[PDB]
Amino acid sequence: TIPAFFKGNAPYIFAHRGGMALRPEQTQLAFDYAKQLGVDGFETDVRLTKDQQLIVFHDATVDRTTNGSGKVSAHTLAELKKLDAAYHFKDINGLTPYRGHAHTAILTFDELLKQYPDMYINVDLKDAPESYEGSIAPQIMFDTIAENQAFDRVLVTSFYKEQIVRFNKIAQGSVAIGASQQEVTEAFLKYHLLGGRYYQPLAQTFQMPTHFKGIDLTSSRFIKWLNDMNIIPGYYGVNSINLMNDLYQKGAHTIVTDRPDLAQQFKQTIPNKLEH
Ligand SMILES: O=P([O-])(O)O
Ligand SMILES: O=P([O-])(O)O
Ligand SMILES: [Cl-]
Repeated sequence: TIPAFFKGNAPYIFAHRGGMALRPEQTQLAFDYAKQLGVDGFETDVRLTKDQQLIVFHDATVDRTTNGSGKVSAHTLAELKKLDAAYHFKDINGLTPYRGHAHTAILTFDELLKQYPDMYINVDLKDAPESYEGSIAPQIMFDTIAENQAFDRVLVTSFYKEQIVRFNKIAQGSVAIGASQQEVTEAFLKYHLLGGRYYQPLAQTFQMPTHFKGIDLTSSRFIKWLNDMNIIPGYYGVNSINLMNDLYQKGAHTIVTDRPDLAQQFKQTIPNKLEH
């Protein structure tokens, strides 16, 4: 029943929102470029539309990344598909080189799965649990994974524990899920009480920044401790090749980067036989 999300013996390199430092976030321009640069998959976010479709999108509103305004939840997919989601992407010249160009439209999560069937998906359920969108997004996420037979290549997580809990109740463990902040806290407590003999029953992925408020989270013993706890350590915001190799060597299993160019460099360094 447990999905074989992790295959081979190499950590997965994910492009942050498709590689948002180099191309307009969440667009085909970004996903195509990151895939060409050799990433193993895409980290991304989903928001629910007025007509209850999951789009690949970060903010609650379209203002920051498009020429439109207002909540995703107040727009139909049809209305959202008319927008230019590269409208505000600026290069270091200050130009907006992709505004008005092809392949700049908002993607649905369904067409992300169909269009990139070889990519692993690391997806964040963004709508809040107390919102209407949050109450139905986990089911629609599962329905989307199921109709595309993508159970073994999608990792579903959320900032909100209740969204993970809602999704996992529907998926019944058939899709890999992220470890919530509260779940890891409970794990540290059970560890201290029971001694080193404790370990989480089901392996879940705990994605961390490499640092928080001056605290370095990349210690070799911490990563080993989490692996000992049956917690899958992962990191985001990894934007140097030395840090990528360091986390690979220490036992991290997922790595989200804003610079998908590093993926190609990382993979030429590892043997081909470690990949599946
Ligand atoms: O997709 P993120 O930026 O919320 O991690
Ligand atoms: O605002 P986020 O990207 O930290 O969720
Ligand atoms: Cl609009």
